[PDB]
Amino acid sequence: EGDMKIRKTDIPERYQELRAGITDYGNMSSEDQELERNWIAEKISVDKNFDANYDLTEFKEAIGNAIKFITKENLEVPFIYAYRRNYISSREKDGFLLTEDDLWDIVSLDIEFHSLVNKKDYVQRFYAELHIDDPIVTEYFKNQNSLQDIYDYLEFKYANEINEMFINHTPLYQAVSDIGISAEDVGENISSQHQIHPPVDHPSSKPVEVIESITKLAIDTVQKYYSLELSKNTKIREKVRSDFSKYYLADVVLTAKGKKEIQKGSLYEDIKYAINRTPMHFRRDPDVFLKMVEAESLSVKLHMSSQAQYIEHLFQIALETTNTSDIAIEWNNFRKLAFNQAMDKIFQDISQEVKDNLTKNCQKLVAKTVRHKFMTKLDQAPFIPNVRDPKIPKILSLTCGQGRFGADAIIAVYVNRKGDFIRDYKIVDNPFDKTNPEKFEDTLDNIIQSCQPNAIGINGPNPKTQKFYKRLQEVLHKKQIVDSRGHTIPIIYVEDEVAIRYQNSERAAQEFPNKPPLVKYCIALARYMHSPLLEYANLTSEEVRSLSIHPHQNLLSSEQLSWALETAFVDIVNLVSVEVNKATDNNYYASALKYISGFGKRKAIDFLQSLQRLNEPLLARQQLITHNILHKTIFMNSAGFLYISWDQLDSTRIHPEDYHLATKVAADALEYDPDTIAEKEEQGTMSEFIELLREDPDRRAKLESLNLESYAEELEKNTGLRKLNNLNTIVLELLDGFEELRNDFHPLQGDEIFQSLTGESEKTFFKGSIIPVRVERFWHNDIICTTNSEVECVVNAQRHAGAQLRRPANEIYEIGKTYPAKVIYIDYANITAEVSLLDHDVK
Repeated sequence: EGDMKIRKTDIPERYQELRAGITDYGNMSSEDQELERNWIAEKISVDKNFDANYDLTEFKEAIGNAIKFITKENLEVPFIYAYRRNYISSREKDGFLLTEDDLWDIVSLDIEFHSLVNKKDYVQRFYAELHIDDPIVTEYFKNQNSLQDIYDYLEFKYANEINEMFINHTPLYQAVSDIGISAEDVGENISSQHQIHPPVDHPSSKPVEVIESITKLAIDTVQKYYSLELSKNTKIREKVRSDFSKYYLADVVLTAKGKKEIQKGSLYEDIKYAINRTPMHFRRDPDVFLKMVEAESLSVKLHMSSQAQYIEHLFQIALETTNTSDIAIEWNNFRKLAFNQAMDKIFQDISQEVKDNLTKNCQKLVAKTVRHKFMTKLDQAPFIPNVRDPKIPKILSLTCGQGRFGADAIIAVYVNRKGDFIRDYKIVDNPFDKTNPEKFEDTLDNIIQSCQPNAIGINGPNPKTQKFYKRLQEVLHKKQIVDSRGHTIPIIYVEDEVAIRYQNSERAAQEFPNKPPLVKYCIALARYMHSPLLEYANLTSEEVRSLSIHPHQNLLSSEQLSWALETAFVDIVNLVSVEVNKATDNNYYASALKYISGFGKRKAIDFLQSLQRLNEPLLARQQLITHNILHKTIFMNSAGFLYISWDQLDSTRIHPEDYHLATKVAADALEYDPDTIAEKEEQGTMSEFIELLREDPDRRAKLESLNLESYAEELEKNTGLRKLNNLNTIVLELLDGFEELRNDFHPLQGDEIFQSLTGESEKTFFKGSIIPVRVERFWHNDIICTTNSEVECVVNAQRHAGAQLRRPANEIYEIGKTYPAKVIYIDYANITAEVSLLDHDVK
């Protein structure tokens, strides 16, 4: 029972899921909070690339503002970006703005900072429990990844003392002493680089002798445990750390099978022997590193700029017998060996640390690009035909299946404006039937007259789908089926990456128990044209993670991928909004609910359930509180993303807290006297101004004439609020509540069509590539052939070395043989390319 705690708690669901591993989230010290504002500010300034002169004060203040909004006020990114833009951007035009990417970044870093503080507090509380006064560690929590090292140090040095802390809650060493310098002192030596503790040599006895006072099975052990003790010193490890994380390089080493895979043909023809690099190179191309990691499942070695020399150099700074006696020499050899063993070990650890941390760093860049690639998918407004009369289209979606025009039949589905499946069709007439061709025409026609669709969508497995498409246009023209404008109804290819997932899905078997796969496939296509957002939003987790979004996406950890996707969803889902009433009555449509700011997978259910008990439709937004449905904050996060189609302002992107402001702009737009306005205002009848502005036939001209720059200034000058952006989106909404703000729908065009039906990667069949082509039909002089991927390629009558030796081209080449040739024009739209077979273009 953790779900009741989430359903009840008045906090955004996503925040509860993030802070789940964080003890005492609220109570944080002052200092820690102070450091966090500055630390996050750093993590962002980077990508902003500011001038060395640039004064960061206003920028860091904006970061502070963002952190207040997230961590104390529990507002989510969408709310901050929609209704608080002026508190996270620079006052002066074009200074800085925290983009939405940035705000999600800030969320992540905050959680991360709290975790760190938890670990720090945990260790420091752990140390107080050892009632031991260790000078190293006490200095540590005064003066200042490193946490793990001190902790490891306590578990080593005070082992017994801790072994006893737990029970409570639930002579060889002389030789070490004879070395003339303690492990701790070496640490303190390095922080000064001068060597304030010179080692003292043994007074008389040699190394070997102090041993005899009790063979090689006893000299090894001492050296091993002294090596061990030396490698745990925090000061030393600290030194090596960081000097390594900046002055390191990358060495890639091939393996047994790693030398066969390459062959200069794979995409590693430029990292197969990469040696000696820098953090910059991977700053520039962070994918490069991940590639390596895929290839390895070669390997990846991180070396230092000069390791052999650095270690050698360490002796010049510390452990250095200036004395010329034999004894010092002997003692010194022991020390050098012990030291090298220890230092190798340290390097083996820090290499691994810096590698781990570089890996995570590249993963971070890739999560980002993945989120945008996916976001551009989500950010497609419903396809609208002609554009001159925005109207949601009735859809007829067709598929040519495997494309056997005399065996697979043509499948058609009809979907209406509301998105409803009305019926399906099985056209059995062969479109390219010799006698008669018209049979397949009148039936396609009948179906179009019975349905009157406004758009046609198609797609299929192979290039036969093309032939189908050409045909459909010829039928649309021969039969003269136009719109309102008189233009032939548009046919568009429709991204089908989701339809593929729906036809073989449980969600499909339940929705349509007795329709066949290809029908489920076309119903999808239609549904995609109506709302690409909702298609993605209706896949299962498995299904959403299985889309091919970015080639390097499989390089992310599940957590990172889950994150990239979810934030993209929240962004577009709140941009478009949700009709309460429409979600509470349509489960497909209520699928977008779980991503609205404040809500999650669990809150969405509970919310819909509250609405169903009401047994009547929701009227004003305000009723969300009166009826005891949402609490203060969850109501604040979600108020302006939940609308009621049509208190008239509940159908705009204007947030409730700004209503009283909205009515104030209307009164001034119309130029009402201040006496009249104040009068209505005392009464509490300001809303009336909205009606008066709605009636006025000149309404647009009066809004557009308000100077928002002048206006926001006066507002702030009187109330201490920054609402410029707010007023701006208000006026836009008063002109027209909830306009479509997604980018246009993007129908597959040329290269994408090609890439769809052919399945040929753009990096696999490109302009100027050599592709083996199998002659097929000849021509007076042109040679028609095909490739191995079902693409019809025409070799020009003048590109096959026919007119170079005169005489027909038939006699030269063999029907069906294969010949290497270089492609030269590709007609992506018509799945064909003109290719040249000349020796000069094959060499």
